[PDB]
Amino acid sequence: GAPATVTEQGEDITSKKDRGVLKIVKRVGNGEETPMIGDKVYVHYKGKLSNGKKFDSSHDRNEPFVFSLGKGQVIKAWDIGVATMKKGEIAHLLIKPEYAYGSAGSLPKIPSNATLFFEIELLDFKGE
Ligand SMILES: COc1cc2cc(OC)c1OC[C@H](O)[C@@H](O)CCOC(=O)[C@@H]1CCCCN1C(=O)[C@H]2C1CCCCC1
Repeated sequence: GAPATVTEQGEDITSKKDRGVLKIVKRVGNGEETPMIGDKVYVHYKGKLSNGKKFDSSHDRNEPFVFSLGKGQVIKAWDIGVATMKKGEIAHLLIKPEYAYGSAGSLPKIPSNATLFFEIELLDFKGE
């Protein structure tokens, strides 16, 4: 499946190279620009727990997920992984707990020490 493909062929995009955030680009975007910290970012996403017990998509809310990059409003792995994307790009991220909800989890939504998977599409980003 998609998460196993990410384990085996995905790029380690963490600074510490501890494989905590792995990425495959699944649809290439356009332009050279990727978002800077502080930029307003609009995405669609699907996500799941590696235990298969919970799934979440922006399309449920019928509308883009909007957030300010690097402003600690999402998990570390998103600040790291969305910053690497181009406008129009679809990527797959597989994320160890240290870059998500940690040992404590976000009980009981996110269990303790959960690995997470997302499919993210970067729709647009604007200057603060
Ligand atoms: C722990 O709580 C949540 C987790 C997620 C979705 C939630 O609501 C839509 C949610 O509760 C509201 C909270 O406001 C979130 O924003 C926290 C930040 O969320 C993120 O940082 C990450 C990345 C941005 C998209 C949402 N995502 C999540 O962790 C989802 C998870 C994904 C795994 C499967 C369960 C939902």
